[PDB]
This record gives sequence, C-alpha cells and structure tokens, in this order.
Amino acid sequence: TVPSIVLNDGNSIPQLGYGVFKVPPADTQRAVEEALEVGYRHIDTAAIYGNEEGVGAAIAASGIARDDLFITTKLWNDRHDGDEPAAAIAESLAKLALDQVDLYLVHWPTPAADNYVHAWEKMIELRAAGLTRSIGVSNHLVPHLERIVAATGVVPAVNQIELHPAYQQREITDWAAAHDVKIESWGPLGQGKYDLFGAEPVTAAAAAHGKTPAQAVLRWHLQKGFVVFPKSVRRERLEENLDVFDFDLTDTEIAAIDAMDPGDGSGRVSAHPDEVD
Ligand SMILES: NC(=O)C1=CN([C@@H]2O[C@H](COP(=O)(O)OP(=O)(O)OC[C@H]3O[C@@H](n4cnc5c(N)ncnc54)[C@H](OP(=O)(O)O)[C@@H]3O)[C@@H](O)[C@H]2O)C=CC1
Repeated sequence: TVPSIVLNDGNSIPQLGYGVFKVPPADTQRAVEEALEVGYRHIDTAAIYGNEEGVGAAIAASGIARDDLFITTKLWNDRHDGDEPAAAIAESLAKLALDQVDLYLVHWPTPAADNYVHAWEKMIELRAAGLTRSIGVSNHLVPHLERIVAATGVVPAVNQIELHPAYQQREITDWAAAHDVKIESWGPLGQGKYDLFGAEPVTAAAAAHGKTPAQAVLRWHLQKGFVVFPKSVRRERLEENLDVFDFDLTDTEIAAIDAMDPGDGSGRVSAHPDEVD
C-alpha cells in the first residue's frame, strides 16, 4: 500500500515510486498512465530525461487528484549559475503542466565548476517562492553536504544516490541518518549492469519468502529506510515491483545482502560525482 515517510521539512513522500529514466519521451505518457493505473503515486523524472511532457500529460489524463501525487524533478548541470535555477524550474513546471512540484533536486554537484553552494542558495529561493514544496540534492558527497549546510543553514530533505547491494555508499547514508536527511536509492536494482538476481544472498531471501529476487532487493532497500523507484517498461514488473509490503526479510538475511558491498567502491555501476561535469 506504500507507506509514506516524513521529511525534515514536514512533507511526506511515498516510499516506493516509479522512475522514468530511460523511458523514451514518446512512450512516456503510456508508461506513466499504466504506472498510475497499476497503483504508483510517486514519479521521478528529470529535465534531462526529456520527458516531463509525458509525465504531465499522463497525470492530467489520469483522474487522480494532485494531492495524492508526488512529483519530483531535477535541476540540470548547466543551470547552476546566476538565476538559471529559476528559469530551469519554470520550464519544468510548464512541461509538467503543474503549479508546483513536490520535490526539486540539484541533479549533480559538478564540483569542478565549484557552483553547488550557489545552486543550493537559489534552491532555497524557489521553495520560498512556492515553486516546489521541498528541496534536496542528488549525488552529493559528505563534503558537499557539510558545505551547503554550513553555508545556508538549510538541510536538504533528501539525497538521491546510486545505491544497491554491491555499492552502498555507507558514509553518505550514515551522515544522512545523523542529519535527518532521507536517502533515495537510484539504480536500486543495479541498473541491470550485473548479476544481482543471481546473487546467492538474494536467491536465498527470495525462495525463503516465495518472492522474486527483484522483490527481495526492494524489500531490502525498503527495510533499510530508503525511498526507491525502480524503472520498468513492463506491466508485469510494475505489478511485481509494487507488491513488496507483504513479507519482511530477516536480520540475518539483511546482513547477507549488506555483505555484498566489497568496501573498495568496486561495486559501482554508474558515474561518480567527481567525474560529472
Ligand atoms: N538522480 C540521479 O542521478 C539518477 C536517478 N535515477 C532514478 O532512479 C530510477 C531507477 O534507476 P534505473 O537507472 O532506472 O535502474 P533500475 O536499477 O531501477 O533498473 C531498471 C532496469 O531493470 C529492469 N527492471 C525493473 N524491475 C525489474 C524486475 N522486477 N525484474 C527485472 N528487471 C527489472 C528494467 O527493465 P524493464 O524496464 O525493461 O522491465 C530496466 O532494465 C531511474 O529511472 C531514475 O528515476 C537514475 C539514474 C540517476
């Protein structure tokens, strides 16, 4: 039924949602219509995904009240400077055809450009302007975090990062936990970049509960306190991935999955912030 988690700002976010990364813009409307139909209420898009349009149409097409929906969009890398943030969100808003998004994020820190503090400053402006209910960042390291916070005194609501069994970024989640910041896992199912489902601590928890391996992972994230939003273009999967409030892995089972993280950062499948310009 998807539980909702309380953010540091007093806003609630549905623990499981649907991501649109890699869904072609042209198929984006159907893709989202289905997800809404199936039962999903939290959509994760990005200006860079080029599909805010489909997302908006779908939402419009569906009969759901805005209140029951949670839209999240993101601020692209080339828009951190000056008042580009205000221009950026406004265009997203027009694409999505909404009055306001639920959450807005700084897509990447782009540390070489040294403009993330500035972008965060502006972010705080958009929230006060009512353009977005909450603000958070994505792909920010602990140093990035400490700085933006020390600089503004405004803690981000979330931090969306690459997170899965083989690469957990514990230093970040740990920090996030002490700072009342919620973690959003991206690429929660390894983005299909490695045999996650064949993983034995994975296969073991699956058969033990009669769930699929994909479902075992999600439940892992979920029990860890993470917000997840897997992507799939297949109805079956939307349904499968949505049915995970059933079981409950065991402490030991959770331990077994956790141990999949080598600790040398070798399980990473995507880009490291220090490489994204
Ligand atoms: N803020 C950021 O920097 C980023 C955020 N994200 C967000 O996180 C989302 C999720 O990560 P994403 O990169 O999409 O990777 P995911 O880890 O969620 O994996 C998606 C892939 O796994 C498949 N999939 C989904 N469910 C299942 C299942 N039960 N069994 C088998 N395959 C399955 C999909 O195939 P198929 O669709 O064909 O079924 C697709 O190939 C993105 O869509 C986006 O919203 C992603 C990247 C970066």
